[PDB]
Amino acid sequence: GKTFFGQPLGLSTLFMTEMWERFSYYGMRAILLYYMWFLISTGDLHITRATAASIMAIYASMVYLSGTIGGFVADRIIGARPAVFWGGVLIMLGHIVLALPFGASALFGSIILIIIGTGFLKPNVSTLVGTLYDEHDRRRDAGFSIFVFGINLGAFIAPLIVGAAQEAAGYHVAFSLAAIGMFIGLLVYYFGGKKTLDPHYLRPTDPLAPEEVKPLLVKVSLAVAGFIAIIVVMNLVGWNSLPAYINLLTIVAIAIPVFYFAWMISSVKVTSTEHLRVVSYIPLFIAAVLFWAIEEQGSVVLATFAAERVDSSWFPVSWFQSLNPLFIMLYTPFFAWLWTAWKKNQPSSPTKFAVGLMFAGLSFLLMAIPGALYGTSGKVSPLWLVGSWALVILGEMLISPVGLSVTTKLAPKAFNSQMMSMWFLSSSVGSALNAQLVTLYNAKSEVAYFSYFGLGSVVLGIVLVFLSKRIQGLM
Ligand SMILES: CCCCCCC/C=C\CCCCCC(=O)OC[C@@H](O)CO
Ligand SMILES: CCCCCCC/C=C\CCCCCC(=O)OC[C@@H](O)CO
Ligand SMILES: CCCCCCC/C=C\CCCCCC(=O)OC[C@@H](O)CO
Ligand SMILES: CCCCCCC/C=C\CCCCCC(=O)OC[C@@H](O)CO
Repeated sequence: GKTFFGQPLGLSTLFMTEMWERFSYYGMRAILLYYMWFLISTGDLHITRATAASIMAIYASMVYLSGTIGGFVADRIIGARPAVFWGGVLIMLGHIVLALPFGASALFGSIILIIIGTGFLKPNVSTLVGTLYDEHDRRRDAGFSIFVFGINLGAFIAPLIVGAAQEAAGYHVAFSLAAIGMFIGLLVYYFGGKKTLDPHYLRPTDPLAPEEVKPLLVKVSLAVAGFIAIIVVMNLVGWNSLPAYINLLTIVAIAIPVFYFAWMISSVKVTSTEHLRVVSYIPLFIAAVLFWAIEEQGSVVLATFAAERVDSSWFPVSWFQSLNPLFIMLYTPFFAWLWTAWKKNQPSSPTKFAVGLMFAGLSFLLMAIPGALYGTSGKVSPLWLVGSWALVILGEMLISPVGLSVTTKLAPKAFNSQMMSMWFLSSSVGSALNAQLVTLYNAKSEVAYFSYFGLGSVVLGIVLVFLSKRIQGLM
Protein backbone atom coordinates (compact mmCIF):
# COMPACT_ATOMS: atom_id res chain seq x y z
CA GLY A 1 0.00 0.00 0.00
CA LYS A 2 0.87 3.68 0.13
CA THR A 3 3.80 4.41 2.46
CA PHE A 4 6.32 7.12 3.32
CA PHE A 5 9.30 5.81 1.32
CA GLY A 6 8.37 2.26 2.36
CA GLN A 7 7.56 2.93 6.03
CA PRO A 8 4.20 3.48 7.78
CA LEU A 9 2.51 6.80 7.06
CA GLY A 10 2.80 7.76 10.74
CA LEU A 11 6.48 8.46 10.12
CA SER A 12 5.57 11.49 7.99
CA THR A 13 4.06 13.18 11.05
CA LEU A 14 7.18 12.66 13.16
CA PHE A 15 9.25 13.54 10.08
CA MET A 16 7.53 16.94 9.87
CA THR A 17 7.48 17.43 13.64
CA GLU A 18 11.24 17.07 14.11
CA MET A 19 12.12 18.85 10.85
CA TRP A 20 10.34 21.99 12.02
CA GLU A 21 11.75 21.76 15.55
CA ARG A 22 15.29 21.51 14.16
CA PHE A 23 14.29 24.44 11.94
CA SER A 24 13.42 26.57 14.98
CA TYR A 25 16.47 25.53 17.00
CA TYR A 26 19.15 25.88 14.32
CA GLY A 27 17.52 28.94 12.77
CA MET A 28 18.05 30.60 16.16
CA ARG A 29 21.58 29.24 16.61
CA ALA A 30 22.63 30.81 13.30
CA ILE A 31 21.87 34.39 14.44
CA LEU A 32 21.88 34.23 18.25
CA LEU A 33 25.61 34.93 18.57
CA TYR A 34 25.41 37.81 16.09
CA TYR A 35 22.35 39.06 17.97
CA MET A 36 24.45 39.20 21.15
CA TRP A 37 27.17 41.06 19.25
CA PHE A 38 24.50 43.59 18.27
CA LEU A 39 23.23 43.98 21.84
CA ILE A 40 26.83 44.44 23.00
CA SER A 41 27.54 47.13 20.40
CA THR A 42 24.53 49.16 21.62
CA GLY A 43 25.50 48.95 25.30
CA ASP A 44 22.36 46.95 26.10
CA LEU A 45 24.29 43.75 26.93
CA HIS A 46 27.22 44.34 29.28
CA ILE A 47 29.43 41.35 28.47
CA THR A 48 32.40 40.69 26.22
CA ARG A 49 32.29 38.73 22.97
CA ALA A 50 34.35 35.99 24.64
CA THR A 51 31.61 35.69 27.26
CA ALA A 52 28.93 35.72 24.55
CA ALA A 53 30.78 32.86 22.85
CA SER A 54 30.83 31.02 26.19
CA ILE A 55 27.06 31.49 26.53
CA MET A 56 26.51 29.81 23.15
CA ALA A 57 28.63 26.83 24.19
CA ILE A 58 27.12 26.35 27.65
CA TYR A 59 23.68 26.89 26.09
CA ALA A 60 24.12 23.84 23.86
CA SER A 61 25.66 21.89 26.75
CA MET A 62 22.54 22.26 28.90
CA VAL A 63 20.30 21.34 25.97
CA TYR A 64 21.98 17.95 25.56
CA LEU A 65 22.02 17.49 29.34
CA SER A 66 18.29 18.24 29.37
CA GLY A 67 17.86 15.61 26.64
CA THR A 68 19.01 12.90 29.05
CA ILE A 69 16.15 13.61 31.47
CA GLY A 70 13.12 14.14 29.21
CA GLY A 71 13.01 10.43 28.40
CA PHE A 72 12.61 9.59 32.09
CA VAL A 73 9.95 12.28 32.53
CA ALA A 74 7.81 10.95 29.66
CA ASP A 75 8.21 7.22 30.29
CA ARG A 76 7.35 7.60 33.99
CA ILE A 77 5.29 10.73 34.66
CA ILE A 78 3.63 12.52 31.73
CA GLY A 79 3.82 10.25 28.69
CA ALA A 80 5.79 10.42 25.46
CA ARG A 81 3.13 12.16 23.36
CA PRO A 82 2.29 14.90 25.92
CA ALA A 83 6.04 15.48 26.33
CA VAL A 84 6.47 16.22 22.62
CA PHE A 85 3.53 18.63 22.60
CA TRP A 86 4.30 20.61 25.76
CA GLY A 87 7.99 20.42 24.92
CA GLY A 88 7.13 22.09 21.62
CA VAL A 89 5.06 24.77 23.35
CA LEU A 90 8.03 25.69 25.54
CA ILE A 91 10.27 25.88 22.46
CA MET A 92 7.75 28.13 20.70
CA LEU A 93 7.47 30.29 23.81
CA GLY A 94 11.25 30.55 23.98
CA HIS A 95 11.48 31.98 20.47
CA ILE A 96 8.47 34.27 21.02
CA VAL A 97 10.31 35.83 23.98
CA LEU A 98 13.09 36.94 21.62
CA ALA A 99 10.57 38.22 19.06
CA LEU A 100 9.14 40.62 21.65
CA PRO A 101 10.52 44.19 21.66
CA PHE A 102 12.95 43.37 24.48
CA GLY A 103 16.73 43.20 24.66
CA ALA A 104 19.15 41.48 27.03
CA SER A 105 16.58 40.93 29.79
CA ALA A 106 14.80 38.37 27.57
CA LEU A 107 17.91 36.26 26.88
CA PHE A 108 17.89 34.20 30.08
CA GLY A 109 14.14 33.61 30.00
CA SER A 110 14.28 32.47 26.38
CA ILE A 111 17.24 30.16 27.00
CA ILE A 112 15.56 28.40 29.94
CA LEU A 113 12.36 27.76 27.97
CA ILE A 114 14.22 26.15 25.06
CA ILE A 115 16.48 24.11 27.37
CA ILE A 116 13.48 22.61 29.17
CA GLY A 117 11.41 22.36 25.99
CA THR A 118 14.05 20.60 23.90
CA GLY A 119 14.66 18.06 26.67
CA PHE A 120 10.99 17.08 26.55
CA LEU A 121 10.73 16.91 22.75
CA LYS A 122 13.92 15.56 21.15
CA PRO A 123 14.24 12.28 23.13
CA ASN A 124 10.52 11.46 22.91
CA VAL A 125 10.12 12.10 19.18
CA SER A 126 12.78 9.47 18.49
CA THR A 127 10.96 7.25 21.00
CA LEU A 128 7.67 7.69 19.13
CA VAL A 129 9.43 6.74 15.88
CA GLY A 130 10.27 3.32 17.30
CA THR A 131 6.67 2.79 18.42
CA LEU A 132 5.65 2.85 14.74
CA TYR A 133 7.38 -0.51 14.14
CA ASP A 134 6.28 -3.63 15.97
CA GLU A 135 9.28 -5.79 16.80
CA HIS A 136 10.84 -7.92 14.00
CA ASP A 137 10.16 -5.11 11.48
CA ARG A 138 13.42 -4.71 9.56
CA ARG A 139 12.23 -1.38 8.11
CA ARG A 140 13.17 0.15 11.48
CA ASP A 141 16.72 1.14 10.51
CA ALA A 142 15.53 2.60 7.21
CA GLY A 143 12.76 4.52 8.97
CA PHE A 144 15.15 6.11 11.45
CA SER A 145 17.46 6.94 8.53
CA ILE A 146 14.57 8.85 6.96
CA PHE A 147 13.74 10.44 10.32
CA VAL A 148 17.26 11.84 10.67
CA PHE A 149 17.00 13.04 7.05
CA GLY A 150 14.24 15.45 8.06
CA ILE A 151 16.39 16.46 11.03
CA ASN A 152 19.19 17.58 8.71
CA LEU A 153 16.67 19.04 6.26
CA GLY A 154 15.31 21.43 8.89
CA ALA A 155 18.82 22.31 10.05
CA PHE A 156 19.80 23.14 6.45
CA ILE A 157 17.02 25.51 5.33
CA ALA A 158 16.82 27.27 8.71
CA PRO A 159 20.04 29.37 8.51
CA LEU A 160 19.19 30.23 4.90
CA ILE A 161 15.62 31.37 5.62
CA VAL A 162 16.01 32.79 9.13
CA GLY A 163 19.33 34.41 8.23
CA ALA A 164 17.78 36.10 5.20
CA ALA A 165 14.83 37.34 7.28
CA GLN A 166 17.25 38.98 9.72
CA GLU A 167 18.98 40.87 6.90
CA ALA A 168 15.63 42.03 5.49
CA ALA A 169 13.46 42.74 8.56
CA GLY A 170 15.79 42.60 11.57
CA TYR A 171 16.33 40.24 14.46
CA HIS A 172 12.88 40.37 16.07
CA VAL A 173 11.21 39.28 12.83
CA ALA A 174 13.88 36.61 12.31
CA PHE A 175 13.27 35.23 15.80
CA SER A 176 9.52 35.24 15.17
CA LEU A 177 10.13 33.05 12.12
CA ALA A 178 11.75 30.47 14.41
CA ALA A 179 8.69 30.54 16.67
CA ILE A 180 6.45 30.09 13.61
CA GLY A 181 8.53 27.10 12.52
CA MET A 182 7.86 25.41 15.85
CA PHE A 183 4.20 26.37 15.46
CA ILE A 184 3.99 24.55 12.12
CA GLY A 185 5.52 21.52 13.81
CA LEU A 186 2.94 21.45 16.60
CA LEU A 187 0.17 21.78 14.01
CA VAL A 188 1.29 18.75 12.01
CA TYR A 189 2.15 16.85 15.20
CA TYR A 190 -1.16 17.46 16.99
CA PHE A 191 -3.59 16.80 14.13
CA GLY A 192 -1.34 14.25 12.44
CA GLY A 193 -0.65 12.35 15.65
CA LYS A 194 -4.36 12.01 16.42
CA LYS A 195 -4.72 9.75 13.35
CA THR A 196 -1.63 7.54 13.11
CA LEU A 197 -0.05 7.50 16.59
CA ASP A 198 -0.88 4.83 19.16
CA PRO A 199 -3.05 6.31 21.97
CA HIS A 200 -1.25 4.10 24.52
CA TYR A 201 1.58 6.67 24.55
CA LEU A 202 -0.71 9.44 25.83
CA ARG A 203 0.21 8.24 29.35
CA PRO A 204 3.48 7.01 30.88
CA THR A 205 4.10 3.43 29.81
CA ASP A 206 6.03 2.78 33.06
CA PRO A 207 4.16 4.93 35.60
CA LEU A 208 5.49 5.47 39.10
CA ALA A 209 4.57 2.93 41.74
CA PRO A 210 3.07 4.23 45.01
CA GLU A 211 6.25 3.43 46.95
CA GLU A 212 8.40 5.04 44.23
CA VAL A 213 6.86 8.52 44.50
CA LYS A 214 8.34 9.59 47.84
CA PRO A 215 11.99 8.57 47.20
CA LEU A 216 11.93 10.31 43.80
CA LEU A 217 10.57 13.45 45.46
CA VAL A 218 13.36 13.35 48.04
CA LYS A 219 16.00 12.78 45.35
CA VAL A 220 14.95 15.75 43.23
CA SER A 221 14.49 17.99 46.28
CA LEU A 222 17.98 17.39 47.71
CA ALA A 223 19.55 18.11 44.31
CA VAL A 224 17.66 21.41 44.02
CA ALA A 225 18.42 22.48 47.59
CA GLY A 226 22.10 21.66 47.14
CA PHE A 227 22.31 23.46 43.80
CA ILE A 228 20.57 26.47 45.35
CA ALA A 229 22.95 26.27 48.31
CA ILE A 230 25.96 26.33 45.96
CA ILE A 231 24.59 29.48 44.32
CA VAL A 232 23.96 31.04 47.75
CA VAL A 233 27.53 30.68 49.02
CA MET A 234 28.89 31.98 45.70
CA ASN A 235 27.28 35.40 46.04
CA LEU A 236 28.43 35.58 49.66
CA VAL A 237 32.03 34.78 48.69
CA GLY A 238 31.72 37.16 45.73
CA TRP A 239 31.75 34.83 42.68
CA ASN A 240 28.52 36.30 41.31
CA SER A 241 29.57 37.29 37.78
CA LEU A 242 28.24 35.79 34.57
CA PRO A 243 31.55 33.95 33.89
CA ALA A 244 31.23 32.63 37.46
CA TYR A 245 27.85 31.03 36.76
CA ILE A 246 29.05 29.65 33.41
CA ASN A 247 31.93 28.00 35.27
CA LEU A 248 29.44 26.43 37.69
CA LEU A 249 27.37 24.90 34.89
CA THR A 250 30.65 23.80 33.30
CA ILE A 251 31.68 21.92 36.45
CA VAL A 252 28.29 20.30 37.08
CA ALA A 253 28.12 19.18 33.43
CA ILE A 254 31.58 17.57 33.55
CA ALA A 255 31.27 16.14 37.07
CA ILE A 256 28.21 14.06 36.08
CA PRO A 257 30.16 11.69 33.77
CA VAL A 258 33.20 11.85 36.07
CA PHE A 259 31.09 10.87 39.09
CA TYR A 260 29.32 8.21 37.02
CA PHE A 261 32.70 6.87 35.86
CA ALA A 262 34.20 6.67 39.35
CA TRP A 263 30.89 5.20 40.51
CA MET A 264 31.10 2.44 37.89
CA ILE A 265 34.81 1.57 38.03
CA SER A 266 34.70 1.18 41.83
CA SER A 267 31.79 -1.26 42.28
CA VAL A 268 32.63 -4.84 43.22
CA LYS A 269 29.45 -6.57 42.02
CA VAL A 270 30.75 -6.25 38.45
CA THR A 271 33.86 -8.51 38.82
CA SER A 272 37.08 -8.22 36.83
CA THR A 273 36.03 -9.07 33.26
CA GLU A 274 33.34 -6.40 32.88
CA HIS A 275 35.47 -3.98 34.92
CA LEU A 276 38.07 -3.73 32.15
CA ARG A 277 35.34 -2.92 29.61
CA VAL A 278 34.55 0.28 31.52
CA VAL A 279 38.22 1.25 31.74
CA SER A 280 38.76 0.57 28.03
CA TYR A 281 35.73 2.74 27.22
CA ILE A 282 37.24 5.80 28.93
CA PRO A 283 39.58 6.48 25.95
CA LEU A 284 36.48 6.22 23.72
CA PHE A 285 34.33 8.58 25.80
CA ILE A 286 37.04 11.24 25.98
CA ALA A 287 37.45 11.07 22.19
CA ALA A 288 33.73 11.69 21.72
CA VAL A 289 34.01 14.68 24.06
CA LEU A 290 36.86 16.14 22.00
CA PHE A 291 35.05 15.58 18.70
CA TRP A 292 31.75 17.08 19.85
CA ALA A 293 33.78 19.98 21.24
CA ILE A 294 35.24 20.67 17.79
CA GLU A 295 31.96 20.02 15.95
CA GLU A 296 29.99 22.37 18.22
CA GLN A 297 32.50 25.20 17.71
CA GLY A 298 31.15 25.63 14.17
CA SER A 299 28.28 27.74 15.50
CA VAL A 300 30.63 29.68 17.81
CA VAL A 301 34.27 29.94 16.74
CA LEU A 302 33.74 29.21 13.04
CA ALA A 303 30.72 31.53 13.06
CA THR A 304 32.99 34.26 14.45
CA PHE A 305 35.60 33.57 11.76
CA ALA A 306 32.90 33.72 9.08
CA ALA A 307 31.76 37.20 10.15
CA GLU A 308 35.21 38.71 10.71
CA ARG A 309 37.75 36.93 8.46
CA VAL A 310 35.73 35.98 5.35
CA ASP A 311 34.85 38.35 2.49
CA SER A 312 31.16 37.40 2.43
CA SER A 313 29.67 40.72 1.31
CA TRP A 314 27.01 39.32 -1.03
CA PHE A 315 25.13 36.99 1.35
CA PRO A 316 24.31 36.79 5.08
CA VAL A 317 27.15 35.34 7.14
CA SER A 318 24.73 33.08 9.04
CA TRP A 319 24.27 30.96 5.90
CA PHE A 320 27.60 29.27 6.69
CA GLN A 321 25.77 27.29 9.39
CA SER A 322 23.92 25.38 6.65
CA LEU A 323 27.23 23.78 5.65
CA ASN A 324 27.09 21.41 8.63
CA PRO A 325 23.77 19.71 7.72
CA LEU A 326 24.55 20.02 4.00
CA PHE A 327 27.56 17.68 4.09
CA ILE A 328 25.65 15.27 6.35
CA MET A 329 22.89 14.90 3.75
CA LEU A 330 25.54 14.52 1.04
CA TYR A 331 27.68 12.03 2.98
CA THR A 332 24.83 9.77 4.14
CA PRO A 333 23.99 8.07 0.79
CA PHE A 334 27.69 7.38 0.20
CA PHE A 335 28.42 5.94 3.65
CA ALA A 336 25.18 3.94 3.52
CA TRP A 337 26.57 2.13 0.48
CA LEU A 338 30.08 2.04 1.95
CA TRP A 339 29.58 0.12 5.20
CA THR A 340 27.39 -2.55 3.59
CA ALA A 341 29.61 -3.08 0.53
CA TRP A 342 32.82 -3.02 2.61
CA LYS A 343 32.48 -6.61 3.77
CA LYS A 344 36.17 -7.53 3.39
CA ASN A 345 38.07 -5.65 6.12
CA GLN A 346 35.88 -2.94 7.65
CA PRO A 347 37.75 -1.07 10.40
CA SER A 348 36.78 -1.65 14.01
CA SER A 349 34.36 0.71 15.72
CA PRO A 350 37.14 2.02 18.04
CA THR A 351 39.26 2.87 14.99
CA LYS A 352 36.35 4.91 13.61
CA PHE A 353 36.49 6.91 16.85
CA ALA A 354 40.19 7.61 16.28
CA VAL A 355 40.00 8.47 12.58
CA GLY A 356 36.90 10.55 13.31
CA LEU A 357 38.79 12.53 15.94
CA MET A 358 41.77 13.01 13.60
CA PHE A 359 39.54 14.45 10.89
CA ALA A 360 38.01 16.82 13.44
CA GLY A 361 41.57 17.89 14.22
CA LEU A 362 42.35 18.22 10.52
CA SER A 363 39.42 20.64 10.30
CA PHE A 364 41.08 22.98 12.80
CA LEU A 365 44.57 22.43 11.37
CA LEU A 366 43.17 23.57 8.01
CA MET A 367 41.90 26.79 9.60
CA ALA A 368 45.38 27.71 10.84
CA ILE A 369 46.74 27.85 7.26
CA PRO A 370 45.09 31.09 6.00
CA GLY A 371 46.13 33.07 9.08
CA ALA A 372 49.72 31.85 8.84
CA LEU A 373 50.06 32.51 5.09
CA TYR A 374 48.00 35.68 4.59
CA GLY A 375 47.83 37.08 8.12
CA THR A 376 44.83 37.83 10.32
CA SER A 377 44.20 41.43 9.20
CA GLY A 378 42.39 40.83 5.90
CA LYS A 379 39.74 38.45 4.63
CA VAL A 380 40.25 35.01 3.10
CA SER A 381 38.28 32.91 0.63
CA PRO A 382 35.00 31.40 1.89
CA LEU A 383 36.29 28.03 0.65
CA TRP A 384 38.40 27.67 3.81
CA LEU A 385 35.24 27.21 5.89
CA VAL A 386 33.57 24.80 3.46
CA GLY A 387 36.76 22.73 3.55
CA SER A 388 36.89 22.81 7.34
CA TRP A 389 33.26 21.71 7.66
CA ALA A 390 33.85 19.01 5.03
CA LEU A 391 36.58 17.50 7.21
CA VAL A 392 34.83 17.66 10.59
CA ILE A 393 31.70 16.02 9.17
CA LEU A 394 33.78 13.22 7.65
CA GLY A 395 34.74 12.58 11.26
CA GLU A 396 31.06 12.58 12.22
CA MET A 397 30.17 9.89 9.65
CA LEU A 398 32.64 7.61 11.44
CA ILE A 399 31.74 8.45 15.05
CA SER A 400 28.00 9.17 15.22
CA PRO A 401 26.57 5.86 13.86
CA VAL A 402 29.17 3.69 15.59
CA GLY A 403 29.22 5.62 18.88
CA LEU A 404 26.06 4.39 20.60
CA SER A 405 26.73 0.81 19.49
CA VAL A 406 30.21 0.92 21.06
CA THR A 407 28.92 1.99 24.48
CA THR A 408 26.26 -0.73 24.44
CA LYS A 409 28.71 -3.49 23.47
CA LEU A 410 31.14 -2.57 26.27
CA ALA A 411 28.38 -1.93 28.83
CA PRO A 412 28.01 -4.59 31.54
CA LYS A 413 24.45 -5.64 32.32
CA ALA A 414 24.47 -3.65 35.58
CA PHE A 415 25.66 -0.38 33.99
CA ASN A 416 23.76 -0.58 30.69
CA SER A 417 21.14 2.15 31.15
CA GLN A 418 23.78 4.42 32.71
CA MET A 419 26.38 3.62 30.02
CA MET A 420 23.91 4.75 27.35
CA SER A 421 23.74 8.15 29.04
CA MET A 422 27.55 8.40 28.82
CA TRP A 423 27.29 8.44 25.03
CA PHE A 424 24.53 11.07 24.94
CA LEU A 425 26.30 13.10 27.65
CA SER A 426 29.54 13.28 25.63
CA SER A 427 27.84 16.00 23.58
CA SER A 428 27.07 18.01 26.72
CA VAL A 429 30.63 17.68 28.04
CA GLY A 430 32.10 18.73 24.69
CA SER A 431 30.03 21.91 24.72
CA ALA A 432 30.85 22.41 28.40
CA LEU A 433 34.53 22.15 27.48
CA ASN A 434 33.90 24.69 24.71
CA ALA A 435 32.46 27.15 27.24
CA GLN A 436 36.04 27.53 28.51
CA LEU A 437 38.01 27.21 25.26
CA VAL A 438 36.07 29.65 23.04
CA THR A 439 37.19 32.48 25.34
CA LEU A 440 40.76 31.90 24.10
CA TYR A 441 39.82 32.58 20.46
CA ASN A 442 40.36 36.13 19.19
CA ALA A 443 42.00 37.97 16.30
CA LYS A 444 45.55 37.71 17.67
CA SER A 445 45.23 34.08 18.84
CA GLU A 446 43.55 32.64 15.73
CA VAL A 447 46.55 30.74 14.35
CA ALA A 448 47.62 29.38 17.74
CA TYR A 449 44.06 28.40 18.71
CA PHE A 450 43.57 26.33 15.56
CA SER A 451 47.08 24.83 15.63
CA TYR A 452 47.27 23.50 19.20
CA PHE A 453 43.70 22.23 19.57
CA GLY A 454 43.86 20.84 16.02
CA LEU A 455 47.15 19.00 16.54
CA GLY A 456 46.14 17.87 20.02
CA SER A 457 43.07 16.21 18.52
CA VAL A 458 45.18 14.54 15.81
CA VAL A 459 47.71 13.23 18.35
CA LEU A 460 44.98 11.87 20.62
CA GLY A 461 43.49 10.18 17.57
CA ILE A 462 46.86 8.54 16.97
CA VAL A 463 46.90 7.27 20.56
CA LEU A 464 43.46 5.71 20.11
CA VAL A 465 44.68 3.95 16.95
CA PHE A 466 47.25 2.15 19.11
CA LEU A 467 44.68 1.35 21.82
CA SER A 468 42.13 0.20 19.22
CA LYS A 469 43.21 -3.46 19.13
CA ARG A 470 42.91 -3.88 22.91
CA ILE A 471 39.46 -2.27 23.15
CA GLN A 472 37.95 -4.21 20.24
CA GLY A 473 39.25 -7.47 21.72
CA LEU A 474 37.24 -6.92 24.90
CA MET A 475 34.05 -6.60 22.84
C1 LIG B 1 1.24 31.25 17.36
C2 LIG B 1 2.09 32.17 16.47
C3 LIG B 1 3.46 32.37 17.11
C4 LIG B 1 4.31 33.27 16.22
C5 LIG B 1 4.14 34.73 16.64
C6 LIG B 1 4.68 35.64 15.54
C7 LIG B 1 4.78 37.08 16.06
C8 LIG B 1 4.72 38.04 14.87
C9 LIG B 1 5.32 39.21 14.93
C10 LIG B 1 6.09 39.63 16.18
C11 LIG B 1 7.57 39.80 15.82
C12 LIG B 1 7.73 40.90 14.77
C13 LIG B 1 7.92 42.24 15.48
C14 LIG B 1 9.02 43.03 14.78
C15 LIG B 1 9.47 44.17 15.69
O1 LIG B 1 8.84 44.45 16.65
O2 LIG B 1 10.63 44.90 15.39
C16 LIG B 1 10.52 45.73 14.27
C17 LIG B 1 11.48 45.26 13.18
O3 LIG B 1 12.13 46.36 12.61
C18 LIG B 1 12.51 44.30 13.78
O4 LIG B 1 12.43 43.06 13.14
C1 LIG C 1 7.01 16.77 34.82
C2 LIG C 1 6.05 17.27 35.89
C3 LIG C 1 6.85 17.94 37.00
C4 LIG C 1 7.74 16.91 37.69
C5 LIG C 1 8.79 17.63 38.54
C6 LIG C 1 9.61 16.61 39.32
C7 LIG C 1 8.88 16.27 40.63
C8 LIG C 1 9.17 14.81 41.00
C9 LIG C 1 8.25 13.89 40.81
C10 LIG C 1 6.88 14.25 40.23
C11 LIG C 1 5.81 14.03 41.29
C12 LIG C 1 5.17 12.65 41.10
C13 LIG C 1 3.93 12.78 40.22
C14 LIG C 1 3.56 11.41 39.66
C15 LIG C 1 2.64 10.67 40.63
O1 LIG C 1 2.32 11.19 41.65
O2 LIG C 1 2.18 9.39 40.31
C16 LIG C 1 1.59 8.72 41.39
C17 LIG C 1 0.92 7.43 40.90
O3 LIG C 1 1.26 7.22 39.56
C18 LIG C 1 1.41 6.26 41.74
O4 LIG C 1 0.90 6.35 43.04
C1 LIG D 1 38.48 11.12 2.22
C2 LIG D 1 39.72 11.85 2.75
C3 LIG D 1 39.66 13.32 2.32
C4 LIG D 1 41.01 13.98 2.59
C5 LIG D 1 41.11 15.28 1.81
C6 LIG D 1 42.56 15.74 1.77
C7 LIG D 1 42.69 17.01 0.94
C8 LIG D 1 44.16 17.22 0.57
C9 LIG D 1 44.63 18.43 0.33
C10 LIG D 1 43.71 19.65 0.42
C11 LIG D 1 44.55 20.93 0.42
C12 LIG D 1 45.21 21.10 1.79
C13 LIG D 1 45.10 22.56 2.22
C14 LIG D 1 46.17 23.40 1.52
C15 LIG D 1 45.50 24.50 0.71
O1 LIG D 1 44.35 24.42 0.44
O2 LIG D 1 46.24 25.60 0.27
C16 LIG D 1 45.77 26.17 -0.92
C17 LIG D 1 45.78 27.69 -0.82
O3 LIG D 1 47.09 28.14 -0.60
C18 LIG D 1 45.26 28.30 -2.12
O4 LIG D 1 45.40 29.69 -2.07
C1 LIG E 1 39.00 21.82 20.81
C2 LIG E 1 38.94 20.38 21.32
C3 LIG E 1 39.96 20.20 22.45
C4 LIG E 1 41.16 19.40 21.93
C5 LIG E 1 42.33 19.61 22.88
C6 LIG E 1 43.34 18.47 22.73
C7 LIG E 1 44.25 18.46 23.96
C8 LIG E 1 45.72 18.49 23.52
C9 LIG E 1 46.38 19.63 23.45
C10 LIG E 1 45.71 20.96 23.81
C11 LIG E 1 46.66 22.11 23.51
C12 LIG E 1 47.43 22.49 24.78
C13 LIG E 1 47.95 23.92 24.65
C14 LIG E 1 46.78 24.86 24.37
C15 LIG E 1 47.13 26.27 24.84
O1 LIG E 1 48.27 26.62 24.88
O2 LIG E 1 46.11 27.16 25.21
C16 LIG E 1 46.26 28.44 24.68
C17 LIG E 1 46.08 28.38 23.16
O3 LIG E 1 44.73 28.57 22.85
C18 LIG E 1 46.91 29.47 22.50
O4 LIG E 1 46.06 30.46 22.00
